[PDB]
Amino acid sequence: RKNVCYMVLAVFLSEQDEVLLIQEAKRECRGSWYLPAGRMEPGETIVEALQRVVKEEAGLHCEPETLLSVEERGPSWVRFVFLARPTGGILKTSKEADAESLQAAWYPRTSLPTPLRAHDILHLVELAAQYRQQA
Ligand SMILES: [Mg+2]
Ligand SMILES: [Mg+2]
Ligand SMILES: [Mg+2]
Ligand code: NA
Ligand code: NA
Ligand code: NA
Ligand code: NA
Repeated sequence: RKNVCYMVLAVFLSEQDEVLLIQEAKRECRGSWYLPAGRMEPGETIVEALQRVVKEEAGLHCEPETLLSVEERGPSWVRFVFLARPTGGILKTSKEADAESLQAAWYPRTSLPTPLRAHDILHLVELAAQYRQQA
């Protein structure tokens, strides 16, 4: 009966203006960088999906701070973009590379790694930055 695909994405922006990025393992974009992101699974809530994607791709525990945006990528494709804060876990290094990601790392918002999986994350980091400024 499902007719829509919910996706989740996490923006972490530290006090030092660094963003948490993950390095993709998927063949089509292997070695490229992106935000922690993934499709919701049957049985979980959107916040549970956020936490799972962050754990799997970056190794960290987290909590959502706010919903920064909801995007209608298509009539049946919706992406929820959260500002998130780390609450524990261990940052995933390349020692732990697997199918979910090759590693995760923090980069200055203004000095991002390359190549990026997609550039749609630029705007998202700016959203976080503005939110943090407004708050
Ligand atoms: Mg992030
Ligand atoms: Mg860390
Ligand atoms: Mg305001
Ligand atoms: Na939860
Ligand atoms: Na925790
Ligand atoms: Na792009
Ligand atoms: Na993409």
